[PDB]
Amino acid sequence: IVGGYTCGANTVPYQVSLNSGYHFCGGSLINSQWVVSAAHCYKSGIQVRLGEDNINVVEGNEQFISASKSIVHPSYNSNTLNNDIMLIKLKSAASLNSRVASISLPTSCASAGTQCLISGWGNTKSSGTSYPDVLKCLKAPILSDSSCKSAYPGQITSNMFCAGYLEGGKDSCQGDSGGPVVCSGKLQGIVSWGSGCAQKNKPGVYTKVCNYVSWIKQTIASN
Ligand SMILES: C[C@H](NCc1cc(C(=N)N)ccc1O)C(=O)O
Ligand SMILES: [Ca+2]
Ligand SMILES: [Cu+2]
Repeated sequence: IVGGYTCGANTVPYQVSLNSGYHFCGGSLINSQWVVSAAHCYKSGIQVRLGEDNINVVEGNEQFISASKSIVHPSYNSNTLNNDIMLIKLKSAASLNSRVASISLPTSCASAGTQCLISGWGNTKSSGTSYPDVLKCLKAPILSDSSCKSAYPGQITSNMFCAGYLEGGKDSCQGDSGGPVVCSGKLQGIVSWGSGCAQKNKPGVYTKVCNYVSWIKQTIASN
């Protein structure tokens, strides 16, 4: 997260860190046994870490659970990043409490102008590399479809939406990938891609979760 603020320990209870000997992606807990992340975060040997704040120090409240299976959307395209969504089933159910809780899936899509909360342990610098120890937060609005497409001509599909600031200085970044974009208590997006980080006229692009609610429910029900 570039230009954000320190969230505060466990203030984003549904935020998870995907770990393989180091933090490489974010994710969102949607129920005691399932996590939603981005398809480009796929890889073997994933350990899901819940209840985290400082990812380099065991402070308490953390729960480390191995992923039993990762399900990348069958139509995910690694070139266009269309359908950039993946479901992760936990080996064992997480213990839900005030520090570890699930986030609700949307019933309807969000409209432009809606204010959302984006969070993660990704890079905090637009020009350079600087990973934080604690969780960072950023409040950003969903942009209009016309502004999104004018910013990324011919690269925005119906399964994506832009959120952020056209002036630059505030945006999600590498490492935040797969993380949550929550608006009015609902998971509306997944950190997917963008051109650089926090560059002017280049807002972040996110997977539009409301288009996948039925797929998520049907997939979870059969696994
Ligand atoms: C570095 C590049 N990822 C870039 C990237 C950019 C943004 C953004 N600017 N909002 C968000 C998530 C990302 O994963 C990559 O995966 O190669
Ligand atoms: Ca920790
Ligand atoms: Cu990326």
